[PDB]
Amino acid sequence: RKMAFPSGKVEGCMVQVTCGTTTLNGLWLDDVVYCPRHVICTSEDMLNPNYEDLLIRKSNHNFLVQAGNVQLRVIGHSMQNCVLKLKVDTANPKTPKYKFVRIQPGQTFSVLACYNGSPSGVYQCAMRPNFTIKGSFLNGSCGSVGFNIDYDCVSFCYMHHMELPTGVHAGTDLEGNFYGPFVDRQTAQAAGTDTTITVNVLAWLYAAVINGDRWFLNRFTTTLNDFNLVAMKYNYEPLTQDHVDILGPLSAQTGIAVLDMCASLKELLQNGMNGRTILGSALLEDEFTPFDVVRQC
Amino acid sequence: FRKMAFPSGKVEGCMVQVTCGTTTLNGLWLDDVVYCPRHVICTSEDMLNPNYEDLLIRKSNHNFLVQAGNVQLRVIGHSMQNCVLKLKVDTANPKTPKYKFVRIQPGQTFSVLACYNGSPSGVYQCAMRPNFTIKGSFLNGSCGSVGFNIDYDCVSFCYMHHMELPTGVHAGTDLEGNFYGPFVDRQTAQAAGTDTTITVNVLAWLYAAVINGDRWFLNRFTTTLNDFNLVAMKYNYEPLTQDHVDILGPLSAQTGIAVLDMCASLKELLQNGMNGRTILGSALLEDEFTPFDVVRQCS
Ligand SMILES: *[C@@H](O)[C@H](C[C@@H]1CCNC1=O)NC(=O)[C@H](CC(C)C)NC(=O)OCc1cccc(F)c1
Repeated sequence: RKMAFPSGKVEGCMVQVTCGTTTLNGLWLDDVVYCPRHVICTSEDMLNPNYEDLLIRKSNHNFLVQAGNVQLRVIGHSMQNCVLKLKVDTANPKTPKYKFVRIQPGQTFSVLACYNGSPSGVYQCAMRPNFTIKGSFLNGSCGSVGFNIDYDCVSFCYMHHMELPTGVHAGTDLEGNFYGPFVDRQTAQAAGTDTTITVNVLAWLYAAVINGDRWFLNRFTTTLNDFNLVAMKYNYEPLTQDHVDILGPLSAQTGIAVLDMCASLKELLQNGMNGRTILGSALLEDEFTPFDVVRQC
Repeated sequence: FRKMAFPSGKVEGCMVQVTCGTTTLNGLWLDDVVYCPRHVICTSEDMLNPNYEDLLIRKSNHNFLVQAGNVQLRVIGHSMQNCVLKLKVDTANPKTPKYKFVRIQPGQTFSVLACYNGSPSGVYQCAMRPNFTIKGSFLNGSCGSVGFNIDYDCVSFCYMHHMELPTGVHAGTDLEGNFYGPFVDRQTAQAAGTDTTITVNVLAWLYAAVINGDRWFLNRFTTTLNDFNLVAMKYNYEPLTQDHVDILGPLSAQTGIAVLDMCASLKELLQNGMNGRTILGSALLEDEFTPFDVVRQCS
């Protein structure tokens, strides 16, 4: 049921980028290759890298870019925040229509995990409210990107840079700005306390109804403020009226008003699932947006 | 751990649409052959119980509309192999990957590229249940979508989608047209046997927890494969095969925990329960990660 966008259009952009003894992935659009800047670091550098300093000392030819069997000639380089932009001589014919976007926490995106420029897997993630993502990224995955696809247009929203000690991951948009308070230095970093994406739990509960599962529903009802009071108590995000509007289609399709579902969710939070499960999970799932659930139903 | 699909681009480049009359479903275009479910040739008056051989004799090459996008692919031949249609076309797919057709076993996982009218919608990871059904996400027009695994540069095609059952699960064939399980391609009521838990995958998951340092559940004892299997069946778990034991090898080697020792640890979990304890942050035993999947995400 957890569904990623088809990754073919992105696969045709993935290349390998090497500098010294560091190898990671880059994204090749038109005649520019994007990758994490920490590729220019050495072991010593990575603790407190002075990137502008390290970069000026670098030559176009210190960057080996490989697209499969082929090598691409770097003819220029520049830095945009934490992303290194490498101009090359040849354009990627497989470049798709695209745009660069910075997603809000709570929004989901597909990740194409790559190693040495070769696609390995694809999966769905959500930008957590503390701006980490719960990914499956190992050594060599840096430069893997996250994206959405609308019609024929790929929106790139994420580029992977690091793993925190807790096992979650962090990265930047394609402008090179981190999501969250993180920095691209080799230090143990901790995120803010994470919260649960309420509107997504709600979309998912509706999804469970649509699929014939409704043991958690109740006749009770709640106000929006009183629901948010309980939500905040259990480290759930508050629900905005835009969030309620967005749940509309799902309300309609099932005949369960948003606040009815909020009431059901409130009982779940205060009681628990008591052995029962929902769509197979024993925990409330918060990485399905309303749009995700709709598109798949 | 999360459900992780193979990148779909190599399969995207093979998806086309096949139409008979107003009936449109998806096909798989490899070299100069298009593969699709034979029930594309059915009307509605015909789906209750079709006579496929008699429905086909009446068909000609020029009744088949195959399209890659809006571009027509002319059909120059047609045959029926079990429940799949093979349409020979006048153009060899330039995007044809290295590929093979494999028939998988219950328990094995694969990625599905859910397509509508030949356009990819989404990709996700499915497990073939022991009752030969998959817990998919398919709507109308999704038939002919395929399931695959990728090994090196080679796509192994293992599943083509044909139908949904009363209980909401899905059934289909291999790429040679042979159904998985007892089902037939007819618009009739069909129930799958009782589902059981995929033991080999539960074991892979325990290995996965040990690899990550979560090992409270290992005990000092072992068991025979037969004794484990007889106790497993009493808890609605699948018995283990010799192949299951063999595909657990690498994880056994990685951890130094013999397969039958891990079976004894599971046996004790089944008999005594968790006792309020969690494994990989969960009180449920997960059964949709194969030993190959555990490696993909750990190593
Ligand atoms: C890509 O280059 C790589 C992928 C990471 C590492 C393994 N899983 C992943 O997601 N990134 C890094 O290695 C990154 C480089 C720096 C210069 C940003 N550092 C990192 O992932 O480790 C962070 C860390 C954890 C604990 C303690 C510590 F000091 C640092």
